Amino acid sequence: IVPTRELENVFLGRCKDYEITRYLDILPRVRSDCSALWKDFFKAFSFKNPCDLDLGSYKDFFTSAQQQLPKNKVMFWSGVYDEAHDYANTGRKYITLEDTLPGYMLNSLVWCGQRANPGFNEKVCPDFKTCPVQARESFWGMASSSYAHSAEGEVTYMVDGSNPKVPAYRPDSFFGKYELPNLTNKVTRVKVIVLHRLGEKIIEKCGAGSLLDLEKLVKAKHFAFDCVENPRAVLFLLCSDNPNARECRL
Amino acid sequence: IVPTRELENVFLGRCKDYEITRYLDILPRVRSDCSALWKDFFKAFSFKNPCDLDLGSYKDFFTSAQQQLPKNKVMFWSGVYDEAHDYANTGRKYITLEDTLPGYMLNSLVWCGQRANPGFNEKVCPDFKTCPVQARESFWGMASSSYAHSAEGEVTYMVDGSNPKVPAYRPDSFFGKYELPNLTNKVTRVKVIVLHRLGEKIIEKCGAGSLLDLEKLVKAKHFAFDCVENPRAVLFLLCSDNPNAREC
Repeated sequence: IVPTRELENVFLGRCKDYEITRYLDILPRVRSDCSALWKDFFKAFSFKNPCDLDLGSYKDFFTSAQQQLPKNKVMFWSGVYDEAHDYANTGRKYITLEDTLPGYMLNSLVWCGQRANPGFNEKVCPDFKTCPVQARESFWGMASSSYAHSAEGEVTYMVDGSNPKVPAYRPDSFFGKYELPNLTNKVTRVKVIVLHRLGEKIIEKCGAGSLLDLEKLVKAKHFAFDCVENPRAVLFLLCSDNPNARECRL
Repeated sequence: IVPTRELENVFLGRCKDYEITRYLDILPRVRSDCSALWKDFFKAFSFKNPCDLDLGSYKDFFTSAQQQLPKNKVMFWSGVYDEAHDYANTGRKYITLEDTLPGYMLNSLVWCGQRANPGFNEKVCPDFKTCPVQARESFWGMASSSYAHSAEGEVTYMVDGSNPKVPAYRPDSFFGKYELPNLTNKVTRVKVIVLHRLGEKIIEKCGAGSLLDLEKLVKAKHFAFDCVENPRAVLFLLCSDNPNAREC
């Protein structure tokens, strides 16, 4: 995979832009300056092998880049990137990880280290599977954990429930591994929104399959649990894209 | 106004991230370097009094910032910012000016030149102390015209039609003064979408008033014309934020 060109710059520019202009109302600014944020990020993967990472490689970056999150606005999504980010609305309805400083700066970027100077590879990064999961999940799983760990109030998990190959709730999913295990008792309630993609076949129901295994685990973890499938606001959102869908007549 | 802090870095940074990571499948990359774009931009205003600008001050910047726009996707809006952009969907359904290189970069940024070094004022800019309107409209007036001018195929103009105090179509606005006028012969149909806010009064309507003048005007221009009020899709996007609504 050819990595992001001018990572230093893209990173520093997404950081300045965010700093001076992004979720001014919504999120808090971080206290570290962009360059400090760069040393910590860079010191995490540089001069090592590309697959030479584990969950704790970016600890220092996340400690520096972590913002206190707005009460009851936190949202986790799974299998519904657009629907979930379209619904959260830029921090308006909710905040997703990609609205937080770290999610914003590194979202979609490809980077990897190497031992030789410059300290990182700007020509080629190894593919997926090549690396072990924790080297593969070193950055984003750590971002979720840090993010899940900062949630307070009701927490929302929007999920795909019209997929016959991937159940709404899975243990070995970022949610089952990084986000739910990291929810602190500042968290009061896990609200799940099941997404039934218009047109298609309904696979997951609340109070039924893995949404039932999740229901019990959540309460076992002492949080309250609410589940809804295609609530109206998400349905209209979904209809906007497919007006002429039967679910959308009126 | 208090002007943007660290303009050069916000500009250069919004530029680099756009060039390298934004709209990769929606809009082409401009050939000019971001340092060249800054030079052309800075040149337009630095070391002049903030009111010393006219619609040709940024010619160069816009000439360099200009992207070929996808056919039939160009949308112009008025009074319905959030709705139009939500509707457009960051360039997927329609592309707005805020999605192009120049609107993406200077969007929401405030800045002003001054004669004294270093040429621009980071401490304060005029608001109530108003300059002629062409100074006042130097950047965005030119951004709107260069953009209207690169449009091809269908062009959509989303307007608000539930505001007594201000009408849908007025030649006194950007679409009248900058947009519609520069629409080229590559354009073909001007599709109007009137946005009647949920739970408010239909002030404006298609076929009547402003919408009707604007109609003759397009027809004069020799463009096909079209007008819709709260199309389904728009109405659903409205409902999303007001599921509970007579209309929903």
